[PDB]
Amino acid sequence: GLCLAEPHIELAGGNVHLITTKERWDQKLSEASRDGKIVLANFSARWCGPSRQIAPYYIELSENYPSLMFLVIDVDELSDFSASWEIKATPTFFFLRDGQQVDKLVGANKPELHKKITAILDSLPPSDK
Repeated sequence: GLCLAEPHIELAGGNVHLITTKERWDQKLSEASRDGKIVLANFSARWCGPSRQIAPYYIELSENYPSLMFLVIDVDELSDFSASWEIKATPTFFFLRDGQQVDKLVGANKPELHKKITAILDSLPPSDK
C-alpha cells in the first residue's frame, strides 16, 4: 500500500543516505553520475504506515546491493523539492540513471522492489558492471 501525499524509526539505516538538503540530492546524484551508478530514490513520509513498513527491507536491500546508491527523501523536509518531482504518494521509488527515470515503483511492495533492483543491475552495460 501507500499514502496519498511520526514515530522515531530509522528510514536511513544501513547504506541508505538521508536527503534533507537540496545540495545533498545534487551531491549524491553527481557522485552516482561520476561513478556510473544507478540511484534508487525513496520518497517517503515518516507518518505514512507503508513508508515505515518498507523501511527495514529497504535498509537491508541497501546492504545487499551496494552497487546501487540508496537514497531516502523525507517529503516533509524537502516539500517544495518533492512537489517539483510530482510525488503523489509515499513511498515512491524512482530508479534513476543520471537523474532520469529507468524504473519506478509506488507503494510498499517488497518482492517487486527486489525484482526491479536485480533487473536494473542485470541490464547495465559491460562497461558499468
